Amino acid sequence: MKKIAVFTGTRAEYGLLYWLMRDIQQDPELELQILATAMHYSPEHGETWKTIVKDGFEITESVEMLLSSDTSSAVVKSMGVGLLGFADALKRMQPDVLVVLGDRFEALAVTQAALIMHVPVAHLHGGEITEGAYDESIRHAITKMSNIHFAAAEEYKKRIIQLGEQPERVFNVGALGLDHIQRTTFKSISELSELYDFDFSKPYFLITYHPETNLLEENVAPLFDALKQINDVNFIFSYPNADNGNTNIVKAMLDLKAQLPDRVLLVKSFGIQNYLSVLKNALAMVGNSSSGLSEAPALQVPTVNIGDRQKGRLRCESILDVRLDENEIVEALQKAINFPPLGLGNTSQKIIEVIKTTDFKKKAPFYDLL
Amino acid sequence: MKKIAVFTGTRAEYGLLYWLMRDIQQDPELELQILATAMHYSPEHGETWKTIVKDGFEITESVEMLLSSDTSSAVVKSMGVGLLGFADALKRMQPDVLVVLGDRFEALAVTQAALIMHVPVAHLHGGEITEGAYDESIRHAITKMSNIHFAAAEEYKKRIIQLGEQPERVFNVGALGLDHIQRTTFKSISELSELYDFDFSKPYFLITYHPETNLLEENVAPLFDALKQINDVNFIFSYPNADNGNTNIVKAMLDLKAQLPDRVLLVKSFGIQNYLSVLKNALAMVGNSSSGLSEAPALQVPTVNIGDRQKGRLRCESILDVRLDENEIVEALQKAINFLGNTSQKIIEVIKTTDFKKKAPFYDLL
Amino acid sequence: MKKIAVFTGTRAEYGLLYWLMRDIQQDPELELQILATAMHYSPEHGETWKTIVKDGFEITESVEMLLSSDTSSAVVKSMGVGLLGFADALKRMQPDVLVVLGDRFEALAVTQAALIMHVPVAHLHGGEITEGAYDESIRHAITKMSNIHFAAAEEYKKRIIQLGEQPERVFNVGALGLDHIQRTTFKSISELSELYDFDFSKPYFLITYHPETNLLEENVAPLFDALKQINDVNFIFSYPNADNGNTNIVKAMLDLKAQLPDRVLLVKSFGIQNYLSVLKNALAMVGNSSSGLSEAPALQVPTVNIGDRQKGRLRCESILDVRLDENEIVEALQKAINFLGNTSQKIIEVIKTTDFKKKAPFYDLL
Amino acid sequence: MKKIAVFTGTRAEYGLLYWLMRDIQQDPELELQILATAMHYSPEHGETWKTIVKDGFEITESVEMLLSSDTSSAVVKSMGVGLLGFADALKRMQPDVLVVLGDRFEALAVTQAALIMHVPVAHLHGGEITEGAYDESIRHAITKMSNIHFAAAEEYKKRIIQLGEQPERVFNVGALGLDHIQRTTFKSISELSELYDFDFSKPYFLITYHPETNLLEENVAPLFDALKQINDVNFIFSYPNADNGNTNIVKAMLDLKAQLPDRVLLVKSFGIQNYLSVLKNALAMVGNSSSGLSEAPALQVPTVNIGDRQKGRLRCESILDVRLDENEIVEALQKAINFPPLGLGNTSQKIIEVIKTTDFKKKAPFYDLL
Ligand SMILES: O=c1ccn([C@@H]2O[C@H](COP(=O)(O)OP(=O)(O)O)[C@@H](O)[C@H]2O)c(=O)[nH]1
Repeated sequence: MKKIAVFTGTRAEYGLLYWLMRDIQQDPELELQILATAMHYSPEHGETWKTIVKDGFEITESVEMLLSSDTSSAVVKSMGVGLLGFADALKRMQPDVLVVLGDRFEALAVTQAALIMHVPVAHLHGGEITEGAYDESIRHAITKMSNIHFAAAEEYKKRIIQLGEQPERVFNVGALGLDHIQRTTFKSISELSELYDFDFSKPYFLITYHPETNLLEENVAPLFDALKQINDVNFIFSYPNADNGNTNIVKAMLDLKAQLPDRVLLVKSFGIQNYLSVLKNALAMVGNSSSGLSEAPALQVPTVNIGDRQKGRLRCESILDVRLDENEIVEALQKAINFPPLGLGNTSQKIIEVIKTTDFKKKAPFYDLL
Repeated sequence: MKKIAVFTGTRAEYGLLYWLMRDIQQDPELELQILATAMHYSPEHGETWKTIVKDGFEITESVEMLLSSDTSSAVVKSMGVGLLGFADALKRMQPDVLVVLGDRFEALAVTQAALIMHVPVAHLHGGEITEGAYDESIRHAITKMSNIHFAAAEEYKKRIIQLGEQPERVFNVGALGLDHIQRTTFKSISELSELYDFDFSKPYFLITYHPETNLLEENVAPLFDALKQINDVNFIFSYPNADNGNTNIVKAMLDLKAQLPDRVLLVKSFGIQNYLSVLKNALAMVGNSSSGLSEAPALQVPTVNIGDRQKGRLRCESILDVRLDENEIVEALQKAINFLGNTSQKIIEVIKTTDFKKKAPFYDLL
Repeated sequence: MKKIAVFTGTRAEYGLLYWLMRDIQQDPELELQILATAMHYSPEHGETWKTIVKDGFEITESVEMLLSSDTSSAVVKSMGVGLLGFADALKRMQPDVLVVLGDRFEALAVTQAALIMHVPVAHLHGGEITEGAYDESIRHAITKMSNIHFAAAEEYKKRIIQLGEQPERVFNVGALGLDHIQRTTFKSISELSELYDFDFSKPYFLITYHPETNLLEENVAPLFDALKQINDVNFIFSYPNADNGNTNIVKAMLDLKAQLPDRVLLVKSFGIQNYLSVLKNALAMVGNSSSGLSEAPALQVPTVNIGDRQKGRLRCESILDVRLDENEIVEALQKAINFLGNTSQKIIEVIKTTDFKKKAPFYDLL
Repeated sequence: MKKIAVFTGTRAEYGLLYWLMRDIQQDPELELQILATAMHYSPEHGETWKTIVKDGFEITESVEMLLSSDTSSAVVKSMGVGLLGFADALKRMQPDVLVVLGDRFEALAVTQAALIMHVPVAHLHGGEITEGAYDESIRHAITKMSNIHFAAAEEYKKRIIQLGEQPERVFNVGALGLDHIQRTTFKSISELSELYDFDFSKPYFLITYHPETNLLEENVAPLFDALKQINDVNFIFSYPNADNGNTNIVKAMLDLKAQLPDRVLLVKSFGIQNYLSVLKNALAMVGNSSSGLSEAPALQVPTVNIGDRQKGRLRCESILDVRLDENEIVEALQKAINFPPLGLGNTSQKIIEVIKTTDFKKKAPFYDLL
């Protein structure tokens, strides 16, 4: 009975890890532990740890750590509190394996805590290329302190190889989140249209434009005016998150809903099942969400990628890359109406297979390229 | 006038950094800051911040962080305390750059603290390999969180470039500590003998064994049982570092000193000037310290390197690699009985000539 | 020149401390230090350190400490972070005396920090009773860890003395905040309606309800239901403090605002110049704030005190004490609708003329 | 099934709490929890938590917290780490009652943490008066944040009452440690004499001189010189603690035994059973230990109390108080060869009875003496 502890710090990342947690919980050979921390205990986001409990899981250890502040100094302090909690948490849990996904600073903290305390780390989504002040550097740092690696694609795996990891410790298992695509029973057009009292049979664009944190120059107009110049198609939207530019986007939306209440639908939180059901019958996922570069291509729905929020990500034919001016965009919406590396969506079982069949208690020797 | 903050957590790496700090202090165009932490403030390690103060330096910020408990969890908690201190300390120094040397856990904490607070990192001694310690993965992680890199060898520069760093941000400047070999005055036999009240005239070994942190269970007895079998040779010890597993080594040391008080000298921290003076006159550098892979060959003194804490670093014919095994260690000890220096200015130059306030993009290999 | 560090964690007690801080700043024989922390650096409480800076004060040391999680365990952790910051902040200010006012948990953290580090403490507003909050036991613990005490009334001085404090170390100097009533210029209703874009020309309750921390389960619905039942009256709010249980109050405030948007004004932080101006022209001070037991009766403004958070403090004639009950809050609201300045000088004189570096022995009642 | 969590931070304090811990563990109505922290995880003192486990107890929660430093700043930091660990520790234990003894700063930290988290505190040894930089202030602060109080004597109980505690929340139950006296089966002189290869039939003084911390470096001769002046009498010693100035004492001892290799006995650690067995047949407990003001009087063995280390405690007929003057000492030893408030030693059972029969979930209203 191997103890596999899954680390989770945010609602979205937990949504990525959901099916792996479910599979471990279902498997009688593997005991699932959970270490929930960071934004799961922020009132800002509604204490999303309760969601973990409502989906049927038991939080083994909880570490509140986030300071109530927007300074970087307070992020360092939050990381210190995180380390102090993770010391006793891992001390009590004694996991056989710790699962860490992504590149957030709390994941770096728990990764180094596991390194010092000899808890082998399985890192998910290593070797990728993103944007930000430091998210990528942190991602590679987490890679170097992890014992086994589950990359979402072959080039990510090979960049992990270049990072010094031995090839027998890196596995291309696809993107874990896409398991939802494989395991969702989708809602029909009828069901979506009666649950939201809005007709989905008429063609619709689905959009999630999240605030570009560094792009302070967030003129919101260049796209939605471009949605007024394209007719015949409805606009269904869900709401952005909590960054710097949240309101200036949200009202850009709501006035293009006040202007045409008979072409626009506003959904606060979709839920992964209804979200994928809405995206499934779309002519385009447009915006800068990561769903545009994974879930939309896996559903054979084209995506028109606006801005550089998703720069560095694997591109595919369904991706149509554009900026935030009006011209170049509409050719891309039409270019959606006129017509994969990340895998199919069985990532959880591949990960479990590797964990059951591979010894990785020790960090393998550094791998030098000839 | 740019603010060059230098991080130091042990007497060791402080001695490695001495000439960079002194040359930055000397340069009127650069303002030296100092962030001293960790072993510099533990009395079980000598309270070596006093040495920093005695050498004319001003400690800008001090951060006490080491928990006394000798466990890995207490190391992690020590790192958390460190982070909590570095948040304010860095918040206040507002350095133009942070210089970090090495691969220890406090260096990891301060490096991620600087990265999150957008303070560029100049990392020294990256691209090296020490498989037996978790300092290995820590070292590569610090490399990935650093903006500019100063390697001590071409092999290490190559490994740093392989880690995805842009080659225009990696420089081969040699070992900063070896500058001492040219710039620091050494002490004679009688000076050491008088200030340490120990007869350095009789042949001795210089011994420094730190816990090999990737060892599941670490029984250091084969080393000490080894040294007893050598006759007519004295034993001079430096204390192990603050990594978890060091109190066992300390106990074995006080045991050996308790048995042979006329032949064993226990020094918590030497002086690095005094340490290089003692090392030069030693029959051998014995243990698993990095000084056996750099300072000892540069002073033409053999190395009895024990275990895997140094596995991966460059070798030379004066390096006797043995396992923590009594027979191998004694054989290597008897075998040990019977048989261009401008790094600081290169680094300072590169720091004044190069813009590295942003992490360059990941460098894929063609 | 003697160093007087003043501790401040909320905009409230900063306002109460203003004239002491300013008069220390004006005395050339006293150097003013400031240790600001807690709610001053949380965006959910207005980031009220900017008010400290705008009033011409220099923040000698800032320590962010508040965790965003709204639990009692997160409050404990916040006290831990506070301690870890106060260690270095006090290590560096090296103050001759630390002035702490009140009974909040951050005041407990800093008071024990100064006690351990041998910084004598001048405690303000000890000897008072607020049974409904854990600030009660906190306050008396701060009293027993303080070297000199400045009470607000004779009964409070008496209770401080019963706590074992030497009578020669306890002074009834009055309430420092009430110095504002004598020394601060108030704002007119025209200006108050200008800067907040809200017509103060119309009758309004000023409401401030903090979490009663000794309540097992706290539902603030009766207060808001009672406020809804009042017609032709506006509702102006300040936000609850950082004590655990405040985000439910915030939720109820945003709910009442989304229900009655034209009659509800939500202000995270006023200016205390602005807050005393708003309280002066308010119909009633509604809630459980301590201003209802001091500033509001001083300004001849009736107060509807709810619950036991203020239970024990001296009661004026204009004090309507109701339970967290819809009926009595309605009754007190309608009934409300239907009808000196030298403390800073005294405290400064005592601090300048009295030795209190060492805690006097326990005073047994003879 | 009440959950009673006993807090412990030092080996000696655990030795005081031992019999209450034993009684709670044996009592089927009460679940015993243990929160071990502070000096139990200091290598300086040998990791005394192992002692707790070896005596048969289970450590429910452990919090490493002590910084490796002699500064007061590092004590404040250690207190912060303590708070951060106690938050999650109490979060997990959810004790019905937390028992806190003494006046150490870690006990103040856990007491205020319990206060914030609504864990009722039973405080032991409140209302006493000692000499220290701040230990008494901390003791009274712990009293003010505790819900029920178990004083060692009537005057302590009454000072707790003066501190504002309601009389129905303060109970004089005697000194907990003296329960050892009631429950020890003593070693005979024979057994002691072969166990230590030293003859106990010859009259012997028992001495524990601890370095008076405020008496930074002590002139120890005024005492030892007074012990060479007494002949026909042996001198048995145990070793002092680990403070600032002990070593010149340990060599003052080792040198007044190296002079008389056949009249002095030096024991590093006695153990409570052998210690009380030695003290029972002693001529006097002389020195400045706390055993001189509790265990020695309870065994009807006179005490020669030197210095001000025990200033403030209850004195009794058995106590003969003496400065560190050599003459003034010698008359006191003679008068020791010439010829209680803290109770008999059933404190644990009285405490347990009170806990079983009293509700103290809430802090009682402040008690004003009219
Ligand atoms: O008690 C000591 C122990 C070591 N060092 C220094 O440590 C350096 C290298 O040895 P160390 O083992 O500390 O470094 P590491 O092996 O961890 O890299 C040398 O320059 C010494 O000057 C010292 O000065 N005093």
